[PDB]
Amino acid sequence: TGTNSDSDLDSIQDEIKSRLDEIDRVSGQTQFNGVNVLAKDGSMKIQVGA
Amino acid sequence: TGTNSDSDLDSIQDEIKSRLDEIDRVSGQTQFNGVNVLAKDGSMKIQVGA
Repeated sequence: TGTNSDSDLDSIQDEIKSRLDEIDRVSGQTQFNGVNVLAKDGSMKIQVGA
Repeated sequence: TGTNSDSDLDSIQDEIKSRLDEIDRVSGQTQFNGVNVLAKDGSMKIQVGA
């Protein structure tokens, strides 16, 4: 919306930056049993047939 | 507005001085569990992860 002032648009920008940093952090930090899941493009393989 | 007399400016100055002193007070004081939160410019660090 074009009605808000830039002084208040800056706060929305800071909130957006904070949420983007959270996206980065949760993408980089979460790992299951010593192996990451969102930091690589590799494919897992689950032996299910003996 | 300039309609106020100097005597009234003295009273309003006393009031704003008291307000500023209270601001300094609440600034220096108001710790949380032994550690102050508004007297030091550093960054507090908290971890979430194993």
